Amino acid sequence: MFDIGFSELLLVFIIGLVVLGPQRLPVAVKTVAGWIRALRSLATTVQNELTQELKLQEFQDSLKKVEKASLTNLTPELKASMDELRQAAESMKRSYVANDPLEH
Repeated sequence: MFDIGFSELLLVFIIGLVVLGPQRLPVAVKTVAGWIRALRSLATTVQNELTQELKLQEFQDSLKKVEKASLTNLTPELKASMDELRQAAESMKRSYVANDPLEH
């Protein structure tokens, strides 16, 4: 937090080889970038493609299903929406299913 400029980079970049041994130095970047790029590419490939051409619904249902099962009681917003939908649906159903088809 003073300046550094690169000192830190060098040191660390050095201690990493002197500690982790140069025997398997590229093994770290290789492994990480291995599953990192594979997954990243796979996600974007299945999220920036059919996810908009055909798979534009599945993802929506998945995120919605989890959001509901995760917000069912983990947020005031939902409670408000459900409360309004319940009272509105119930009230209307009471004045409709019990105040319409019964008269005339």
